[PDB]
Amino acid sequence: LIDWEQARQAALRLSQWEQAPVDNRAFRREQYARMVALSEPLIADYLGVRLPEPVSRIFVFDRREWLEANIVSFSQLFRPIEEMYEKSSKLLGVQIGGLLGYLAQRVLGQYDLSLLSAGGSLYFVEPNIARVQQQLGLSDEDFRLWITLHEMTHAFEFEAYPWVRTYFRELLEQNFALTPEQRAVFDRIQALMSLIEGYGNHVMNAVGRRLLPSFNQIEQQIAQRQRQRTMLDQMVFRLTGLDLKLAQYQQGEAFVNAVVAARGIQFASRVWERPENLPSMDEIRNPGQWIVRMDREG
Repeated sequence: LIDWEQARQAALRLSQWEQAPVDNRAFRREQYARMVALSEPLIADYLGVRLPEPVSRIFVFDRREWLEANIVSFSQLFRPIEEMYEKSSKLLGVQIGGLLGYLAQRVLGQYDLSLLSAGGSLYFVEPNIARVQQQLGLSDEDFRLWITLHEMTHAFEFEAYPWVRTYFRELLEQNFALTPEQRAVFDRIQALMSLIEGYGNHVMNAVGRRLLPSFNQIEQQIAQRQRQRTMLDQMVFRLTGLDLKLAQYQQGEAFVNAVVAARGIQFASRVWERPENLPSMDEIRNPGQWIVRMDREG
């Protein structure tokens, strides 16, 4: 159905990788290596869980490397559509590859795209990271530590609780089985993505604040880039056949801030015990409902 080699070429060219080579890969690897060595522990302690596999490797990517490493995983997001097609391919490849090449000049790291996030290492696309830092007049050190913290947080959220990816893979299979039925699926995927961001943004405030003097500055400046990441993450879902709609922000963050204010981090950590403990989109809009439901458990 899709010519993936046309797509690959289209992606490589639109990414304009040649114009954004990584400078000083050597000291950047040093920087990230030590920022993760610090990060993992601080996050492990705050969340009371460890990674099944400590982050023992880190990769500093340019746009070309990001593409070479993600194109197969990307195409595979289309398997449900390409099989279902069996039971122009060039022009499709041009469009999908184009969109992917576009993503290559905006992605900053490992967990920017949920469908690609579905262990033992982390990568950073330093070129785009450097361009954002400078366009926002931010601190070299502070922004990259901010990014590392954000990155490690999501690694924990996706890997510290084994059921998360299983449950995420479950939800994907569900959707493809074909209505209030499909909406239930979207509702769940949407609520999971929301909690992952909100809980992740909560850990940022609690661990990143103590270590980033420009923290307030960054959160302010990065605001629009976050709105952007959300739109592109959603775009990837619709492209592959999940015409759902992600939630802005605060929606999932205010949920967590609310309950944490109302009962503490330990209580709020209950959302990580099982898929059933994740709030519905409704509960995210009204945490109270969730707090009550968790109370009735046991």
